[PDB]
Amino acid sequence: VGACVLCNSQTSLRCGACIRRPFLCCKCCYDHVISTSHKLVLSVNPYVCNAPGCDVTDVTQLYLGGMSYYCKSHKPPISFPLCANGQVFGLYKNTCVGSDNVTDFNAIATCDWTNAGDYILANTCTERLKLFAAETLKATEETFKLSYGIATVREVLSDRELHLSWEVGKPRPPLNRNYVFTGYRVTKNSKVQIGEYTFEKGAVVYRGTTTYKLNVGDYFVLTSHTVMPLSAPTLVPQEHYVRITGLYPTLNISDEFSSNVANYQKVGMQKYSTLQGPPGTGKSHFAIGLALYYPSARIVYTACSHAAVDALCEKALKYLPIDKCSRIIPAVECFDKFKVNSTLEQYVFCTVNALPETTADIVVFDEISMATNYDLSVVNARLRAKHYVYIGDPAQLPAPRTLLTKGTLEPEYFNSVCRLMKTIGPDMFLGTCRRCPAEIVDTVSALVYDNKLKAHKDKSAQCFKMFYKGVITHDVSSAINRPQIGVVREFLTRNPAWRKAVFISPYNSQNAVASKILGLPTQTVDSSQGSEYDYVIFTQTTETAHSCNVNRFNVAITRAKVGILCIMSDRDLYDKLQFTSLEIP
Ligand SMILES: [Zn+2]
Ligand SMILES: [Zn+2]
Ligand SMILES: [Zn+2]
Repeated sequence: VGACVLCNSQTSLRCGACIRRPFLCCKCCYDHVISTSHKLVLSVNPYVCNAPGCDVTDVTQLYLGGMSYYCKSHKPPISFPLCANGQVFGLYKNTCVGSDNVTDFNAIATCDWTNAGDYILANTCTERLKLFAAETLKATEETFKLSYGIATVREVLSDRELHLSWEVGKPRPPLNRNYVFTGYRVTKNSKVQIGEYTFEKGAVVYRGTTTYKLNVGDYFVLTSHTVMPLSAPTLVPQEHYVRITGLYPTLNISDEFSSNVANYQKVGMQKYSTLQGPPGTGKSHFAIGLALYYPSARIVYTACSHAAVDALCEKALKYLPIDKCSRIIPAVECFDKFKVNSTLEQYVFCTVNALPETTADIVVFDEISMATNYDLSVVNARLRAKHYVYIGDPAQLPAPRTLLTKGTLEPEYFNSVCRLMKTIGPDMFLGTCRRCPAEIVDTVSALVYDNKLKAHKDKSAQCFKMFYKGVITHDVSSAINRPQIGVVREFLTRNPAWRKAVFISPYNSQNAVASKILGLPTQTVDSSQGSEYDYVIFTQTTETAHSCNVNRFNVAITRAKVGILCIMSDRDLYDKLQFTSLEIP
């Protein structure tokens, strides 16, 4: 028994075929079953033929006879079919409304999540259907990680490097840091965890959580976690106020935060507010400062990643009483300078999925482009606040959608919050970049921020761009462009100063070749989001939808404090770089 995800109508019927078993009222259960392949129907029992060794599970071919379900064949003299009168049989038959359309629910219940148009629906549908989609997608995502075969240690060539043997008759996952494994050791009658790991082509390169002397027989699987059903919406209902509510502003603020005094007051005058922070516009400065502006205010700082939550803690550690902070951790090595798991503490820094049920004066959700609607509904479920602030930049990278292959995902579709910022604008905007030379700012200002991003720094005169297609080899699930790494080898010799630079590319295999040949440190664009370096050497590697995505391109070039070389495959972005052009040697 539960609530029809379409009507809210009370009902005893869940679709069995749906991987998430939504409650469907007699009306909506029927409209669903007769318009799709989904025909299994669960109640206080499962609508299946109780007859001995009959296989009938379709509800359009079944009948209640006595108190037991039968198909045409086995039914007793006296029965009625489970499925007629535009309705499927179960409790609460007289309270049951229906819906004009069920089209969106069928699409969501049935889509394989490989087309972008799927995720577009999950983010424009009714809010109840945004929750059902969020679950159905996340459960599809965790199911797909099972389709992958087991990796097993066949030899230990060295430390940091291994020989893996793979389970037969199953696909092998990509070996980049978007695929985190879990290890296992072969015990008398079962198996025990031995840390989380990632792998990269060599033999394979493994970067484990802990260290060990892991030996042959030890194996690896992408550990999947049960997706709990969702209840809270992705956003609370918005309220706009005429005075600051529930918060007491400080009378003396420092000049370090004086620029955010207006925006912090806005936060006090609406239920939730959205802050776009472009690269190095000072989001965490904003987040921590809000505390000092509302000194008595209880604030729970959250993001999806440990990394994100830890950076909030690192800034907190500068400005806020340590004795007033606490980091929440469930039973990976994060920040460890705050008393651990003290929920009643004034400032609580915690990932989404480890949040405790609790209230708070303000909730700050950071790095909001990386959040799914699923995370969005967890935060609303776990934290009842007077005020919610969503901080991020819908021009930076979303969560990877492992299943997605047909179409690109536009920022207005990353989650409900980024939909808002792209369709009615963001409530607040950090509009001065402190990090990058002006050439890089001028470029992303135009590219993705409507000429509203302003450069604190001057031109560096150290931002260069080369058009060089080079040669694109492909391996198992990445790209390589050695001639582009070639160009950069040649550049470093004439420009030795740039031997301090980080190497950034949209591919881990490009990154691996580049480390061997240049011995620069490497980040993929995805792994660089959040970090800053003085000098950056970016090889686009390909002209793919991946390598040309304007959000990835935006994060790639905004890592530089001083100077950047961009070796470019794409004429389009090449032509949009406000950088000094260089000929090819
Ligand atoms: Zn219904
Ligand atoms: Zn279904
Ligand atoms: Zn039967």
